[PDB]
Amino acid sequence: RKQISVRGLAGVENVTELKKNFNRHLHFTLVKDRNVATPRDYYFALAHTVRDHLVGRWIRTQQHYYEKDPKRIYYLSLEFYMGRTLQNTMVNLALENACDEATYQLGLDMEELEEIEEDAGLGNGGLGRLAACFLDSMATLGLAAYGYGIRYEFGIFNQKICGGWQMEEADDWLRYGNPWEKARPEFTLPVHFYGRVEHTSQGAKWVDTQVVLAMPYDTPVPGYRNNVVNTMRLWSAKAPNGYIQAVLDRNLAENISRVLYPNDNFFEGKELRLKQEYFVVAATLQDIIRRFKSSKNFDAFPDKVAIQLNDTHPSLAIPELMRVLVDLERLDWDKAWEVTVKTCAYTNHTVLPEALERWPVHLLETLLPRHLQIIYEINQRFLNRVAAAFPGDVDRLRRMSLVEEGAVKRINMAHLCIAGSHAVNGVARIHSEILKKTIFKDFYELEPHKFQNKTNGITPRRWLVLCNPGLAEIIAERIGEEYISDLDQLRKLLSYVDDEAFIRDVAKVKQENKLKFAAYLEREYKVHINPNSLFDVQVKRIHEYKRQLLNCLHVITLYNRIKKEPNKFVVPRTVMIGGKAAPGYHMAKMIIKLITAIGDVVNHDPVVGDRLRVIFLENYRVSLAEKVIPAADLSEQISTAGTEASGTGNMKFMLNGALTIGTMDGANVEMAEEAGEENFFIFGMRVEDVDRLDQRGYNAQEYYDRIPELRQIIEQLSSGFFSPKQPDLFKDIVNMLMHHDRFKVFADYEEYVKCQERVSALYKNPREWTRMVIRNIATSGKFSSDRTIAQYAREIWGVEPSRQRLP
Amino acid sequence: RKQISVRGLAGVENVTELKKNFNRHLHFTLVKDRNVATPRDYYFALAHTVRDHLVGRWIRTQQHYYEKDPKRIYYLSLEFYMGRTLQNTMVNLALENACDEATYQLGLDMEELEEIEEDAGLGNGGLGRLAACFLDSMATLGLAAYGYGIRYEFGIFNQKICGGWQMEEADDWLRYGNPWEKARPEFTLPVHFYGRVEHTSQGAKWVDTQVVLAMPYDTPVPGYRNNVVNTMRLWSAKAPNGYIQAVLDRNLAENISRVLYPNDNFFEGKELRLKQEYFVVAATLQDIIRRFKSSKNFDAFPDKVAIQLNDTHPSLAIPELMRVLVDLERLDWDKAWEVTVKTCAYTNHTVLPEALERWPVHLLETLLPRHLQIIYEINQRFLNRVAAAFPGDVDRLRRMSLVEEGAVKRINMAHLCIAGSHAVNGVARIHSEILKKTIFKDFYELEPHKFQNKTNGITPRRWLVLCNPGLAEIIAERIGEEYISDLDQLRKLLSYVDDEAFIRDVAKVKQENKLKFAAYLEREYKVHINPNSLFDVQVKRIHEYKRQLLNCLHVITLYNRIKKEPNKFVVPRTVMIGGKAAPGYHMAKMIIKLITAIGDVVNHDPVVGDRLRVIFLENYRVSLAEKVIPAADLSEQISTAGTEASGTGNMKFMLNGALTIGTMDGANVEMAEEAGEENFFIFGMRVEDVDRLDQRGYNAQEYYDRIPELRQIIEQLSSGFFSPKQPDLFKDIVNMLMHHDRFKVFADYEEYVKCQERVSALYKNPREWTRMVIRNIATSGKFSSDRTIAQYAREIWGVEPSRQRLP
Ligand SMILES: O=C(Cn1cc(-c2ccccc2)nn1)N[C@@H]1O[C@H](CO)[C@@H](O)[C@H](O)[C@H]1O
Ligand SMILES: O=C(Cn1cc(-c2ccccc2)nn1)N[C@@H]1O[C@H](CO)[C@@H](O)[C@H](O)[C@H]1O
Repeated sequence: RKQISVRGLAGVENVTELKKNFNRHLHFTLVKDRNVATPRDYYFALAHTVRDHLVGRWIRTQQHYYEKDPKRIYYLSLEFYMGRTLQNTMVNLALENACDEATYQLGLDMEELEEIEEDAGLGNGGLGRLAACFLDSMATLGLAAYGYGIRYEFGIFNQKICGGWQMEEADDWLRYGNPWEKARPEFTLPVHFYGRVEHTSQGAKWVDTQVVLAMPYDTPVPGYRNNVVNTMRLWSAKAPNGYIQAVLDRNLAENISRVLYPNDNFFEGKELRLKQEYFVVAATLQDIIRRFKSSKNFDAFPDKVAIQLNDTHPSLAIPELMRVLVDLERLDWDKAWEVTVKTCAYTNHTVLPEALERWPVHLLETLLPRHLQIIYEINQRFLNRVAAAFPGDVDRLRRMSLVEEGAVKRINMAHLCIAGSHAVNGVARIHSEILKKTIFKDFYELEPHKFQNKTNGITPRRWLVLCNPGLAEIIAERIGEEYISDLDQLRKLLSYVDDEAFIRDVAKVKQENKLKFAAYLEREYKVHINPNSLFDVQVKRIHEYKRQLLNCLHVITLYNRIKKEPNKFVVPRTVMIGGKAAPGYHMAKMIIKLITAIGDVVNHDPVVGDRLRVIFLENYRVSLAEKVIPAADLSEQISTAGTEASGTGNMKFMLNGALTIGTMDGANVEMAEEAGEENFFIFGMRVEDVDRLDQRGYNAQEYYDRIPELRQIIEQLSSGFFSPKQPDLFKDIVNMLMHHDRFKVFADYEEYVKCQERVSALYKNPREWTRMVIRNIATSGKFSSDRTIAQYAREIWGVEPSRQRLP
Repeated sequence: RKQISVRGLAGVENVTELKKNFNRHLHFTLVKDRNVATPRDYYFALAHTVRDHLVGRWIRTQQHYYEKDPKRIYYLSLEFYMGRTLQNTMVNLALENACDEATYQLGLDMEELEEIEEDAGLGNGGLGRLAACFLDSMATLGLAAYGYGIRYEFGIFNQKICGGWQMEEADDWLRYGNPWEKARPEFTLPVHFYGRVEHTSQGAKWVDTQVVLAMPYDTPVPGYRNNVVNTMRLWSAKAPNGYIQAVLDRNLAENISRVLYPNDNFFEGKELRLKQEYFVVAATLQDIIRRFKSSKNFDAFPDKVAIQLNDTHPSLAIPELMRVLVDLERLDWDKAWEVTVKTCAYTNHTVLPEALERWPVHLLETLLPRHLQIIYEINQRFLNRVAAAFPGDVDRLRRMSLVEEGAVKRINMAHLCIAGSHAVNGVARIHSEILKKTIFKDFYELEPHKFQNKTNGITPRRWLVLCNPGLAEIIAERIGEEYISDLDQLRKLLSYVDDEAFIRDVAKVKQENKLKFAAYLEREYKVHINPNSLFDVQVKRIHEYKRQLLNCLHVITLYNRIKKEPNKFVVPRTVMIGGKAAPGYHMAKMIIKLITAIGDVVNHDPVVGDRLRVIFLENYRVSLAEKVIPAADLSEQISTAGTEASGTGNMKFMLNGALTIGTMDGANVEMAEEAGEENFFIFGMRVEDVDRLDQRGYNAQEYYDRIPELRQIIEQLSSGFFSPKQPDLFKDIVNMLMHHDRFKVFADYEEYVKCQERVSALYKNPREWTRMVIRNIATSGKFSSDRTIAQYAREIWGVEPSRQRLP
């Protein structure tokens, strides 16, 4: 526990100080003594104590940026999936062992206290989590970086499983307060909505607007042991400065920051979402302009400011910057545009067309009339450039236009982003290539230099040192601690593929993690899992494209094969699937019910017993990912080739000693390249094969007709085998698979099942399983978000990263 | 400044500690250094520093009550008009001079910092302020007392005067946080609404309810230098534990604690108000029951619990207690009722019938069906007692019933309170007598021993030591400091009526206070007032019964007399009127406009100049009362005899060296009794004269016809003299005065004007003015809230007060 060297030193005076300040906070902050104090009181006492250690560095870091005046990086995102903060802060400040000892001496278990903290679940999945990893890496690389978002009162809903169905409950994460954030009501700024434009003698004027105030809350972002503490600034909506009804109606403006939209696909043009997006953009850009003016005329703006757009969600930053520069700063259009493009860069996070933001022009006209005017002018000038570059190419003009012309006229926000950014990047090599080749081919041909790749990454602090200290320790024992912020050093572990001690230790750590996770499920849910089974894990948001359904088909295959040949040995498995479904995505909710329904049959068949178990992991979130990923043996990354832009869960599993079964999709391709394909369980159609199927038409019936085992499963689903009380329950799933499957589940069924057999074959050989694991861990280095951020810095932002310590 | 001995000692180590902790909070709490720190940052740094000094005593006091197990006093109120907390805390902890020196050494003006704090304006006027004074006195008298109310997000509206009219703005008092309160989310309790009653085998069951959570926030209440720190617990509404709409709809439940109802007359049966009232009652009584059970079977409940009902607002405590005891604790009705009556006592705060709470039975049935059932049963049994005591007296039964029988059937909450309380008190001798004589005569005849008087009081901490340290000091110089919590010792000052030094000092202090207030108005409003004028002040909520209009008639009289005889010397006056009008009270809003309109003419007449000024004091509130009252020469207390139940502003003025012009109404009668009528400017109808006018009918025309000077004023108002741009502006005021005046303004006009002449006559003689002032200050002792609370304790609660210090 405390013997772990990567967790730092428990200095005698440090431990003494920590205990004293713990007791001080219990007394003065929590207003309790030890007679009435609860575990929650103790968590908060520790949280305040740890937070105090950030303050000096936080003040000094921000003063340093004022003095040194580096180029500032502004990372704009509607989501920051931060998770818990206590352990991360202790890790980054080298205080973990000291706090562990301090709390131990006070008679407390720090790990029990850690479990009290709510996730800051201010994101849906990978995109939100990427922002969080990025904040961490930017601080570790000494960048003058600022995360800007919205402080949702309610993050992603807490998922309850009831009768085998998902139920949503409000994520009241601020119930007991947030000890990390600092409210800054003094720095509140006005955001404007609705109104109209007056074009006068001075120029355009946005008048008769309704005001919503944006109150910032600043959260410290510690770099890894470099004394850097950057800031995440999140804006909270506040009403501006019968009688009773009027006071109650303040809620309407304040609803802007009430809740995170829980849909992570199928764009719905909700006005409240558009208000949220402008809210972040308007308040953030005021901060940016203010800081620019208080630094040392707008010619130098792009030299001192970078705005990174996390998806198209903050794309309004482009017309907002133009609005400020033209209408308020009185710059000519051309200069303002030069500045805007050099300031802004855009990161694209998916190719699925239903995820794209296309706002009706009527909505923009009503809510943001000046922005619509500016967008139209941007479009006219941009299309003039297209017309000059490709004379007579009229369809190209139609395809490239920011304006989409259908029954409802809409603004394509991706097109706006490309036009208004000096850099556009995809999030894995395959994804960035498809952007240039198909999705934004017209844009690539116009401005090829704009288009970049920045393969995603994950922070090895949260995703190794925090969640898997046992693995972090056995690595450090061989190669020292430098890898923690220089993950490419993991390649040194290839020297240990034949090392008996290391092979033993890798396997020991995995078993320890599996025991711990089993203990978690027993403690929290009274669910018993076989610790001597292969932990087969698919955790990620529930999506047709991610193909949890393909996993389901395999699980039933395993079950049916057992029933056909009960005497035949099979490698025992615990198949775990978890993830949230978007509230209004019928198929996703049906998929969750199918997983639980499969479990209802499999988990109670006496012929099967502990040889096969199927469990749905409830409420998958960052804190749960930190528990389950280090316990995983097999990582399910089985999206239809061409659909997962990158993935990041894939990287977490690789770093944590799981082997991967996956398609050649997103960053899976680069992961297999790094490790060697011989060390990955790659199966299924490549993008080229998917396209060939699309060319001739996907007929699911053909696979049904040719595969007896698939036929059996579909008939079980149709006849009510997995829902005897409601035989037609899964008719919609069957219908979709048979007739309306965009993601070709049946087409990868045979290769998936065969590939899974090879997984089982290798697991039967513990030594060779572990050796292949070593080959994976050792080559996961590329997938550090430090590498990713270093690339953003050098290739887009024009800043040089530095691991150099502050005093 | 620091020379003032009543403000305590600036101990060298204390000053050193304070500076250190000030700097510590600036760094760790506010996360600022001195380079960017604002005056607000400095206020909060001081606030946290001072608050830290309360913590030990707060914990020890509450532990002491657990150990000693005294009878607990629960003061239930929908209003706690607390004002600011910083200075009060310093005064009660003897830290004022020490903090003053500490901040001075840091280069700060503590008084400038004090002005940063928002009033906790969680009350409308006298009733809310009485609760606040009561909390202070109960802590000073060492009572195990708990204030229980609602934590309104918005207190009484901030008043703006625009174009001479009142405008309401939301009182966002929590904008920058509240450094005094401690949120206690761990002690959150469920409150139930709506639903229905199931009468089963166990008994009645309240089922199918909607839940609203009540989250307590505890605020320290320091006694005067006795190491006692009691608690004010205020409940905050929290929602219980499409998708987006559902999350937004959490606002509806949370609206219960959103805003204080700003009407202090004309009862409006708003459901939201009824929810607020039950909210406080239900959550509070759960706390009471819990503490009772954790102390040492319900036979001892009234020995360990007192519930004081501040008006009928928390009257639901009566049926709620019965509900808990009968439905949940399974006591028989009779025993539960014995317990309830012995536990509960009711304080009545007015005789004006439109102020009485009469809830429609339909509303109670829908919102609180079990409570309505219980009320009906209470009524049946109570009326059985009436019928047994007064056989055949059928009208008495009708008059006494809790049920009122009109077109809409209603529950009379005052009747419920009397029936369910062992004590009922009025708030001044005249008021308590009229309760027994007329208003509740039937109830007095049934249970004469129930009926009591508890003449109101004010705390001499807030209302002398804090607001008028200069006066507190010259008093202490002669009689020591004991008077501060033993105000009857002010009688010793009668020995100084001929003392040249004291006469000089009293007058000097008043002049200093007048200069300070003049400096306040100049600084904050650029309004210049003549410092060598008599400060004639009427501050209180705007009401017809309080007769700001009578003041207006006199002001115009003064103006008209000047214009008739410009050469004739008159004592220069600054007539100040301030107070808020209820948003939907047309006449009150018209009255404010009349005051400003009179000012518009008077203040700009070159013939008048500085001889007469009329100003409307904007946003009258506790903090402003602390500024203006010590500067006042003349206190206007001119309610129609029989209408003001007590008044408390009257007492504040008396304590602070103003002479009183007033009717024989409320506590004015006792104030004049204490000082001698020769030392008060008493005028107008007595209650008996008002009744005689009522008997024959009030004809305002008769006064108009007989008084040329009144006639002139009414014609000025009617013809548009005070509104030339809108001649008919004051037609409604004229119409009411002439034809619909419930409060007989004209009937007291002549005596008021003549009495005012005598005020001016005395002011011309500085020595005799000051000698009469001494006679007032010296006899204000009875009107300490310590005296009032000592009476509540001994005569109602059955507890003995104690000025004894804690370790
Ligand atoms: O989440 C997204 C894109 N997205 C789409 C939406 C969305 C939100 C509302 C409606 C419709 C779509 N929110 N986020 N992309 C994911 O980004 C990760 C980080 O780059 C990648 O690793 C994943 O492959 C990708 O699916
Ligand atoms: O404020 C009240 C009574 N009251 C009535 C209401 C009310 C609230 C809503 C609608 C109608 C009436 N709120 N409070 N009474 C005042 O109590 C003071 C303290 O006892 C006395 O000094 C005043 O004389 C009395 O007017």
